[PDB]
Amino acid sequence: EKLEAILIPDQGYHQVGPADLCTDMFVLSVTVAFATKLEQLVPSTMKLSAEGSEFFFYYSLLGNDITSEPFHNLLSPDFEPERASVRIRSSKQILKAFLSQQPSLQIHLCCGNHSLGSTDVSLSALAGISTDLDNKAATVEGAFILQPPKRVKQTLPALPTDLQPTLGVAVTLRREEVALQ
Repeated sequence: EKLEAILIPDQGYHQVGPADLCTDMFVLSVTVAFATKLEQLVPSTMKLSAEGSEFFFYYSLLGNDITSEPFHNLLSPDFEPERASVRIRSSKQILKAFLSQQPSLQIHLCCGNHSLGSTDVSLSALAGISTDLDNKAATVEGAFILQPPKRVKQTLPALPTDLQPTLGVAVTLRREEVALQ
């Protein structure tokens, strides 16, 4: 059988592994912290000034559709750092194995029903460093590049440096009783 995160609807947590053996509570969280150079993902300066331009981040976390607080200033992002968390009932070994087997988290920058770009954040990398969950939280954090869904990326003017659209993301796994700190 495949390891699956099974929503327990009444209680508001996901069971991973057999419920009689995997009984500890964990929190898995995603924080979108800041962004820069997002204007490269919009082909026209004119769309930046339309007020229908309202942008947000989307991702699926263990099957949960998550959207962030909409913001308007793409050139100078104004959104607040925002965390989404899910509760998991599991065991340390089974949850670490489950996470090591998950595909990367794909975080999208959206406008309306359009994805302007996405970036991959490895949950398996987080599992790989989740080696002291009895005592410490484990966190992968960095500046992740947002890639447009186009075949060809055009850059005008072409410079020696290449500042790309970037999203600061932190993904954290911890025992529920272990403070993020």
